[PDB]
Amino acid sequence: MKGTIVGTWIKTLRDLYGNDVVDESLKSVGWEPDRVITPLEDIDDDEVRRIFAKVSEKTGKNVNEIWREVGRQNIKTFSEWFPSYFAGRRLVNFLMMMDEVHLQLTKMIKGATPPRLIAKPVAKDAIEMEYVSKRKMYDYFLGLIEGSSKFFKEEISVEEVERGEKDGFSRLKVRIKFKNPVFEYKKN
Ligand code: HEM
Repeated sequence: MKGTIVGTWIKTLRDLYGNDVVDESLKSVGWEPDRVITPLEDIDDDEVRRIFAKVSEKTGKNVNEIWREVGRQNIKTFSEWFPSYFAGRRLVNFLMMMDEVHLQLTKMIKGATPPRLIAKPVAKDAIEMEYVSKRKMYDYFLGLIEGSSKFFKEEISVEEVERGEKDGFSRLKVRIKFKNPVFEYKKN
């Protein structure tokens, strides 16, 4: 996982659960007191998994619940640490940009396997977004969408279309419907 993104999770975990939980959890995987992660650094996925496992053990919360709350709260962290991706954008623009953003931010990681997040308009007031990744981080994905709606103050409904796993890739396709129309028909 891209290191500075793991950085946002650590910060979001402190917001949710406190510095003691997080400090103890980072201690258990040997992290310096207290490390600053560089933009080129990759952090091993299994190290992330062990950090979150320690948070689960100390808080008593299931790891999937933690990932969901982290996704919900990490949009705010992103707005602080990566503010250029926000900057007056509308929610639908933000969501439809995510696939390209994740390709850009992992371009110079070796064996980079960013999630794919392709969104396509399906109605004047709706997009379909399909998560595709070997990591199967459904709760984080769904939590980011919910946090995105709160942050942009645009009400959405999220309905699952389908999910699957083939050849190690997990897929989750959701239909995001906006209360207000966000698209118009134009001649192709
Ligand atoms: C400014 C906002 C965001 C930035 C800068 C950002 C960037 C990133 C980066 C660089 C990664 C690591 C990928 C890797 O190392 O392979 C990541 C993880 C992830 N991102 Fe985002 N992201 C943002 C918002 C979102 C949103 C809105 C969604 C979904 C709707 C999303 C879905 C995910 C998921 C599910 C992962 C976990 C990795 C996986 O499942 O394979 N992210 N993010």
